[PDB]
Amino acid sequence: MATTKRVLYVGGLAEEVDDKVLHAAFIPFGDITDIQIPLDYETEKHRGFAFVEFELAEDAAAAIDNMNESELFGRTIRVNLAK
Repeated sequence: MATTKRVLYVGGLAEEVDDKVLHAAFIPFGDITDIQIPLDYETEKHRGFAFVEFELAEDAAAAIDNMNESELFGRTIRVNLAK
C-alpha cells in the first residue's frame, strides 16, 4: 500500500488559529513540510480545519496520539490521519 501516513487532518480550529499557530503547535513532534488551510474568500476566514504534513510518518503518529482531543486556543481539536 502506497498511501501516505504523513498527512493529518486537524479540526475544531478557533478563528484566531492560522498556519503560524499550527506550525508552532505541531513542530514539537517533528519537522513539518506543509500546512494547508482551506479559506472562504467571501469571509476571508478559514473553515475550521486544516491539513498538516509531517516529514516523517512516525512523527505524524506521535502527534495524533498527543494532540487529538487536546486544547488549542481554548477549545478541543480533532486530529487523525487525513487518508
